[PDB]
Amino acid sequence: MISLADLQRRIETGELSPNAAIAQSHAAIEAREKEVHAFVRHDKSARAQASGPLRGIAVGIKDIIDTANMPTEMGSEIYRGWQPRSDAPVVMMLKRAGATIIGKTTTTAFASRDPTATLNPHNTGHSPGGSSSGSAAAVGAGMIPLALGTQTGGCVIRPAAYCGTAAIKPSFRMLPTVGVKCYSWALDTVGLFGARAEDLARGLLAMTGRSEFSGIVPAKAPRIGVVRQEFAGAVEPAAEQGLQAAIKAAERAGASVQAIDLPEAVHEAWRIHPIIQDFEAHRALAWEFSEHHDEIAPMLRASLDATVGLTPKEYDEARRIGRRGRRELGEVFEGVDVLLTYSAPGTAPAKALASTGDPRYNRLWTLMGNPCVNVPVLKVGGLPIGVQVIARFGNDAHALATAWFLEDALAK
Amino acid sequence: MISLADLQRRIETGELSPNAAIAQSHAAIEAREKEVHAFVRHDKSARAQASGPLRGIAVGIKDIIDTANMPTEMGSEIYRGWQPRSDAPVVMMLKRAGATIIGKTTTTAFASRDPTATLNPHNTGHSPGGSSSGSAAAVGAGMIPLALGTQTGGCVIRPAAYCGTAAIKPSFRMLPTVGVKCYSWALDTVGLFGARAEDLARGLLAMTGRSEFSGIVPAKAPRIGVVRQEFAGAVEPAAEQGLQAAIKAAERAGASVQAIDLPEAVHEAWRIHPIIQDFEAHRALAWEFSEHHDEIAPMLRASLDATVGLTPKEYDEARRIGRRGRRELGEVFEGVDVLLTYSAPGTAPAKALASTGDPRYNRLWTLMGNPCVNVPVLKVGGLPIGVQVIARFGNDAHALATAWFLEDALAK
Repeated sequence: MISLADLQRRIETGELSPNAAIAQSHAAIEAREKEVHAFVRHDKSARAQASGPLRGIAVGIKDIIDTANMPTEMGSEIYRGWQPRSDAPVVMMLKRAGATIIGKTTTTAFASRDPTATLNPHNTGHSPGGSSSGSAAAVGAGMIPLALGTQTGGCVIRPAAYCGTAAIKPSFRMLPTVGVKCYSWALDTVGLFGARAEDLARGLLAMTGRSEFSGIVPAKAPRIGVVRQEFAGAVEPAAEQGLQAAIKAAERAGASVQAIDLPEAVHEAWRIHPIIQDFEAHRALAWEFSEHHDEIAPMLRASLDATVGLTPKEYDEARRIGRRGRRELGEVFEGVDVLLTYSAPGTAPAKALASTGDPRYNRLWTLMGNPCVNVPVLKVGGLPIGVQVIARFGNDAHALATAWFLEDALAK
Repeated sequence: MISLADLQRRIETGELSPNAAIAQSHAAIEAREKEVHAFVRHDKSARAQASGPLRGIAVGIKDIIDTANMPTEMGSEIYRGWQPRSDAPVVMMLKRAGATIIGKTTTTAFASRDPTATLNPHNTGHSPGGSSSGSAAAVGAGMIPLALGTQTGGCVIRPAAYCGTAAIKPSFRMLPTVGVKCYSWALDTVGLFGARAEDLARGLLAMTGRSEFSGIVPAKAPRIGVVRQEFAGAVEPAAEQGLQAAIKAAERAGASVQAIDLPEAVHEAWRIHPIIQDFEAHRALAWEFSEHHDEIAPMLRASLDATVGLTPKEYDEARRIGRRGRRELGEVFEGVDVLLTYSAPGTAPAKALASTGDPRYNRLWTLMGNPCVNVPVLKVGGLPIGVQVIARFGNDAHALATAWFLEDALAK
């Protein structure tokens, strides 16, 4: 994979010019796009900017995120050829930093369950995960140093795990969702894909200008709390193998690791995530459901058809449950710095299964809002397995520092 | 003004036909548009729908809210002729209920300070307020029974007061802002304009299906806490005249009224509203400011230019203050059911002043998020003056019930 942090340093010293860096990316996309199919649109004329911390850094943009110079089709025929008037604020954050918007990456229809045609970079016979399919696949195939995606369930962490890339779903609302096709406004969170945790840090620093992302360095002897989310059921063997391998590497690296239980309030929050998500989806996709029902991809069409009856009452009750979960979760972080858990149920499903993977081990955290980071651990049968590093809400910097620590620990 | 509830009852009994009701609005619009200029565009072909509680109900939509069959120009030349692919979720809530989208009402450029051409229905030489200028004016001129607008500072309560219409800014995030041009995602809240509190209630019931808005009746012996927002500066005589009239009427009607000073934490929240609003506006309008700077209307362009230096650090601190403010405001509602205060500084400013009015008495509540309702009280020199009823967050129903009680109290 291409490291944004590495390119930044070489461009800064003058060893690499922004133009050359961008040509590197176009060439990398050209080299594997025909086999991975990670881009809805590759702008071959995209050029490097002359200044800014991200000059020479090519970025892929999930196609539910508005761009003014390229179409934003939401991964649906309903939006075929749709051209937004403006670039989404997060896209402008990248452009203002000197970055190059090299193309739009594939997204499942309206960021839901319907598979895209994108293939896993590690084995084209498997899913790259979803819904940020293209962003994860592009970074995983070494095409680009950075890519934006979104997460409502686990659309960021899961595909990152499946494609073996580092990724972060920042604290809820740190990054604006303006210009980001909404599925659930209570959940939707913009995320980033990169080679390693340090690349994510540099990306967030340039996009936000927040000092918390400046000077980040690997954490030391972190206090890790292991949670296996039993409420979501048992994970597949490969996922547990990756977790055990991560715990051992962390310990031998000097970290204190303890298995912790999550408050009942948190278990309940995981349970009602679907209520909040699906109820809001019906309001957020009202026009599509009412005027273009049959044109909505099959799986999403079915999920919507099966949730039309959700009431404002059970919705409010679910939101109340979610708020109680957030409160008590914070308590868990009084004795531990970060939580360590699964990033996905196991290795990426075969494409033949027509599934982007079960988001059950990701959804709770999107509702709680905590910053989550995927750390590639190993591969089973050639398929990547990762672990998810979670810090307290607003502690994104620490999540990245511990992830970096974990990466070094795994490399021994 | 036209009453939504009135129309509903007459249509439900068969006493009035939906087509007749719509023909009446078309007539009312044609009768005064050359005088008021409240519509960017009027769809004369708009007809009543066959079913739903809002069939026969003509609705005006502030032009920053997306419509699929009519342009959405944001009150800016930058979006001249812009045509959204879909109807915003709040527009669908109305359409699914059987309402008729009769047209797009004028909005200041990107819902900020730059005056539109719209004039006050009560006095053509005066401003109708802003930024929901057209919705307040159209409803105030008896053109339509309902209109949607938005509030970031006091873009709903203020123009409603200036134009003498009832209006409500529901609790924050109750109505989705998907498809609503963002100014500040921490503040932007959709609102409704109608003739009376009851009209607002029936409107929210149809849009949301929330039982809380069904069967609402005037409150009995409401416990009112009066706040003059000293931290907001010196109010104009007319405004105070209106508040005292409201207090006297409520007392005679059986309400218990007591004066109360808001906590320092709340005063602080009021002070930092501009920080949150303006820092976020730079992100939300990044594309416009970076690519079409000189095309941004004068006053908004000026405010953005003066605030480019706002930092993430002071923004975070402002949000901390906001949270402290919300926490301590909640305690205030332990002894009172609602708070009563000014809806604006005084009577609507003359158009010659090139000002849609100062939102200093509105902005705090938009940040706190509580439901706010404007109650027309009296007129000084022919210009309307209203008072603002505010309830605990999530208790929009009680705010409308108390507003209703207050309307009946004033009617003696």
